[PDB]
Amino acid sequence: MQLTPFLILLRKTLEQLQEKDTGNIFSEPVPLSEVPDYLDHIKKPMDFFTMKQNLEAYRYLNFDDFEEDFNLIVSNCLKYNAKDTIFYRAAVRLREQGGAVLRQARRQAEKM
Ligand SMILES: CC(C)Cc1ccc(S(=O)(=O)Nc2cc3c(cc2N2CCOCC2)n(C)c(=O)c(=O)n3C)cc1
Repeated sequence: MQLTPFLILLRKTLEQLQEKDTGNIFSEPVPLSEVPDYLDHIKKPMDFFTMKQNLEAYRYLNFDDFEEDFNLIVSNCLKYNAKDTIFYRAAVRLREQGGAVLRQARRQAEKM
C-alpha cells in the first residue's frame, strides 16, 4: 500500500460515482445466471466492483482507462436494455451525474 496521489484520486472518484448509483444496480456484475443472453450482446461487461478490483490490483495507469471503464457501465446498460426500463433510465441519469463527477476529477488529475 504505497499510495500515490493519482490512485487516491481514483479511489475518491470511484466512491463519488458509486454514490450516484443510489439503487446499487451497477455495484456488481450483471448476474449472467439471471440473464443468459447478456454476453451475446455485451462484449465487455463492467460494474463498479470490477472497477474497484482493477483499482486495488493497480491496473488503472491513467485517468482515460478509468473513465473508459465507467463509460462501459453506462453504454452496456443503454445497449442491452429497452429505453422504457428502470435500468435504461438509470444509466441515462448515471451518464449525466457521473459525467459531472468525472469532469471535476479529471481537472484535478490534470494538475498532477
Ligand atoms: C425492474 C428491474 C429493476 C427488476 C429487476 C430485474 C432484473 C434483476 S437481475 O437479478 O437480473 N439483476 C440485474 C440485472 C441487470 C442489471 C442490474 C441487476 N442488478 C444488480 C444488483 O442490484 C440488483 C439489480 N443491470 C444494471 C443491467 O444493466 C442489466 O442489463 N441487467 C440485466 C433485478 C431487478
